[PDB]
Amino acid sequence: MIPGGLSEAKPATPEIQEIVDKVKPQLEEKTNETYGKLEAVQYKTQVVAGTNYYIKVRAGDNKYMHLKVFKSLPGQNEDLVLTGYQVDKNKDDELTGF
Amino acid sequence: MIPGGLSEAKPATPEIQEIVDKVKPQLEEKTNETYGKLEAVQYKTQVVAGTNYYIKVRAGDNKYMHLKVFKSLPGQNEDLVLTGYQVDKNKDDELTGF
Repeated sequence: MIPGGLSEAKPATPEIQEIVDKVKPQLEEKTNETYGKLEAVQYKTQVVAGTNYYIKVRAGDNKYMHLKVFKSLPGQNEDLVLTGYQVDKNKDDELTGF
Repeated sequence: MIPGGLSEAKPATPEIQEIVDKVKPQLEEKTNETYGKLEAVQYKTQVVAGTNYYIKVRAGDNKYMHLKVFKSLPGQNEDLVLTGYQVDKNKDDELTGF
């Protein structure tokens, strides 16, 4: 529906305490100051989306094609670009990040 | 709310037939192979995801720091890049478009 939404805010995780532990040297140079005790507090997560397109197409009873087109901006059909494409495999071929 | 996965399979939309019609010459040039008639059949859509992070973590002497870290691919410690940070402000500072 809506790409780019914040997840639940967790008050501290083992990964969040690891993020501060990696960011303390870079933050210390940019702040001109030493931070005291670094303890995990509360993080959220935003997921960005894009749109990849996978098509099944009938060549005759002997052949059947898959197609793969990347799109960026909606409202322009000419922005469709072929980035992947599968062969003569049947309609039984499931379109699965091929 | 919803897991990733391909969208609904439409058995030959007017967009599906237009995508294969435009990719019929490009498929035959890239494979060097001649295909008979390509008619629309069933396509599915594909959702890519990217993950930005918004963290709070109290590293002050008496203070609280809050920073967001953008990452590309998971399983890489060098992929975790600090792009945005907050200082000595408390848990009241919400990580918002940042």
